[PDB]
Amino acid sequence: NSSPPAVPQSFQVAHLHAPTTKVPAAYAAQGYKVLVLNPSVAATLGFGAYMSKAHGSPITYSTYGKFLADGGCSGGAYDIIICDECHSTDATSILGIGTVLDQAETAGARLVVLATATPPGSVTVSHPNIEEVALSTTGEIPFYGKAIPLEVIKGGRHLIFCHSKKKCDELAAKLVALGINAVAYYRGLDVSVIPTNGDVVVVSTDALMTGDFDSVIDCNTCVTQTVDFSLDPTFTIETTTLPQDAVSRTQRRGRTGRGKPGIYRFVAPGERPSGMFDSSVLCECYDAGCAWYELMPAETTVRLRAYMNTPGLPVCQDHLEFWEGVFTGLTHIDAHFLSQTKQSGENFPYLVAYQATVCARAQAPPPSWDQMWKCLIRLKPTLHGPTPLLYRLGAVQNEVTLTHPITKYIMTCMSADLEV
Amino acid sequence: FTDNSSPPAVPQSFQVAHLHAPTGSGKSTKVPAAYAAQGYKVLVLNPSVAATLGFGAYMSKAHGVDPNIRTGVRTITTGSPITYSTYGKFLADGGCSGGAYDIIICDECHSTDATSILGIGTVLDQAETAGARLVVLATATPPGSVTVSHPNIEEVALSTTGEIPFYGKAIPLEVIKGGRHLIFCHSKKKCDELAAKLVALGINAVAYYRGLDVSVIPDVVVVSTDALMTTGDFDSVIDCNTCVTQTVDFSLDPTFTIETTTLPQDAVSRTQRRGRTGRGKPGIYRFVAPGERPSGMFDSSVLCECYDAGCAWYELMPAETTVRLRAYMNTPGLPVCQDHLEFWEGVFTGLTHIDAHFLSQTKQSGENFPYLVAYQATVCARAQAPPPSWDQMWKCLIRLKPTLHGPTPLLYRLGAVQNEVTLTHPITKYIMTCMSADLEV
Ligand SMILES: C#Cc1cccc(Cn2cc(CC(=O)O)c3ccccc32)c1
Ligand SMILES: [Ca+2]
Ligand SMILES: [Ca+2]
Repeated sequence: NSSPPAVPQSFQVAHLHAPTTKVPAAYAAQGYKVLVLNPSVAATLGFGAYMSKAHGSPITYSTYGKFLADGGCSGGAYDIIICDECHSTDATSILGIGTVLDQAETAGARLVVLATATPPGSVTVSHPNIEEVALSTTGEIPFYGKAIPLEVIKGGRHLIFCHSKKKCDELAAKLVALGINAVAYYRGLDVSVIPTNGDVVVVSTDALMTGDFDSVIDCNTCVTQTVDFSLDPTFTIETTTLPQDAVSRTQRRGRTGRGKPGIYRFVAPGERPSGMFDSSVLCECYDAGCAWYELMPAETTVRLRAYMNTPGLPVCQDHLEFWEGVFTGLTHIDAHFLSQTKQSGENFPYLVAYQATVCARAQAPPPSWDQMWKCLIRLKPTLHGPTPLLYRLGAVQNEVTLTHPITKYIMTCMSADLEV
Repeated sequence: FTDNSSPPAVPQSFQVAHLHAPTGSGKSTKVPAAYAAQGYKVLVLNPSVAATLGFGAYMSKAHGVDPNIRTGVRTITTGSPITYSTYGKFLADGGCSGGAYDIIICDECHSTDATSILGIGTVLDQAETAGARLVVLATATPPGSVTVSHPNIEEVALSTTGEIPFYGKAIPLEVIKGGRHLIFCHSKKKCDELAAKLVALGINAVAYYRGLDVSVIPDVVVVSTDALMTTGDFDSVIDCNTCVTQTVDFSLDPTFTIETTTLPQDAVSRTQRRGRTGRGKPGIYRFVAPGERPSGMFDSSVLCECYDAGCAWYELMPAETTVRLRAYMNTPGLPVCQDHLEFWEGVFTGLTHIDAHFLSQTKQSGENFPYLVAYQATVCARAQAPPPSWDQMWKCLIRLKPTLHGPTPLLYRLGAVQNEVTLTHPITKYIMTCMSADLEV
């Protein structure tokens, strides 16, 4: 829907399909208490005040993460809850939105607005300020099957997106050897980008989020987390390289043509339509419900079910029964290990710590000694033998045994809860 | 590349045009007729054999125009300026033969079966050289499309309250007897669980999947997969909203696996299942899930199939297939996939000296990857080793008795593997090297 919903007389959930702050102000004029939720409340530009800044109330600005950590809706705090950027498919956004949908009516809200500039099926649209030119096979620098001519990046400031750190390092090196002032950027860095202007080409992943560029060169692919039901013995959380989607393409292209005209150069003309996410995100939600939010798996199900019963939101395979059953069987986790995996910012702190629990309780070693398995560096009492492998969270370098009862439990959940 | 809601005028020099229009608006009939009327010769390409034959028959009856009809099974030549062909038959004919057509309409250009992708890629690569003035990429559902409401169809979410356990939800008995009803499941099997557990009921209901053809009453409830094509009166449709699709897994055990996966349905699927009601008589649509994948992506396994058919049916060197597929991928406004052209070209280029007779058989069998099947069977026979299983797939080896000594030299996984295997065959190692060479991160 193109325009802001009128407040209904009984509770309803509406959609606001915006174009690319004013809408909350309106409801607040009508005397309504408004909660706005975003992934983050830092300024969109990356520069500016926080959205939560006072004197700029009947309008509260928070995040899905804080909302979840606060425990959801309070029993009568708001009339209207705005779930902004409701296309976001990170775990926190999905669980937080699911929670709003499940709780808002009971907490006495009259309206939930699911707002986004990018609803399901959206595609990138032409930008008036940005000329788009396909890469050809001609040029000195090989780039994902096409080529970059040295001329279009010699002099000026340019941004090149690659899908991985390695390709970034690799590409930067070839440019440096041809005289280009090339800086590689990825997570684990900052500052190395020459701000003074002066010629540069930044070769980056999507870690970058401030200065401005004459052109953007896009590989048009991105790395994503996926779950594989691989039966070796159970499932695997891994990464796939996929074609980018419309938000990614729009976001990357958007680093140029701010003010002055810009150029966007691409490897592929197309994108994935926005609007699906992977079952591994569901797994993340249950993990986070158990590790962070003191949510029983069934309480997590209720919130996620509310999500999936709601039309116009990103879609995913219905694996709630499966994942709820998996985490239900993961009992007697070692509390110390969980603290440690939480503390270190592991992706699946509950799963990592639970695998650790099973290792230590059977005095067996981790699937590896990658720093994921850090909490177990009691390496010598442990070292003895095959790993009781529950599931694959990374590459395995130890000998394994597939016979632990938890392993059989998960396999049984797989055969029973996953559709044929 | 130009975007159109109506038939683009024939330009003076070559042009690729996109036609996004309701498919009742005679994309396949009114549009080529209007071009013919202007003096052009027009080729109309469709994925379906039945559709191609059906446009010919509609033009004859409704307009007394007898088009040329070209399909695998059946070829008719009247000399009409209108030709209807399947993409597959178009490819068998060598693609664009010089000077034959002024206008080529790639109808249902959203289609992602192999014949459409290789066929459209071939048109985009060859048309201008062959003297065509215009290529029209025609679909009702371009990339990114979502289902829109149907004026004649009321849509009602299924609740969990009901006598009928249906994909985590419930069908209340009251909404399906009497009247005429169609129910979509995703596999053969649960077309039964639903069917059987349905005359503890009252029925007239029966389950169609692949092997049946027509048992349908024209008071009923039909429970079927997608194989029932778009017949006979329904007051309602009820949709499990999931589908089975083919995918490739780079499983490194030793190489890759062709397998299937259950996914949320996409929009072309939803619209189409829903479409079998509200055909004049207003209909009700009941769904398990309010959501759908937007249309416009396909799996790398379809690329594999293109190269496979290129070698098996169309005598295309893998490098030739690549050129056609590259033209598809370089063209804006089409379904996208992972860029695995180098990898699959590489794979098939290494597969030499296939047993011609094994290939003949897998082709006549209608197996899915006749080339890959016949090739695995080729290396089995030459190593005197048995097939990966004794599935119907491997029946060209059905004079087994000498070729059983030990392990299967496994090149790739096309199904379940029941025999013991070895992983050291040079062709296996070759594929493994191509994986390192051409697949990312
Ligand atoms: C790409 C591709 C591909 C995939 C499967 C089967 C086929 C074979 N195939 C299909 C058709 C379509 C048809 O039967 O008309 C065809 C026509 C002539 C020769 C071969 C034909 C091609
Ligand atoms: Ca798999
Ligand atoms: Ca796998």
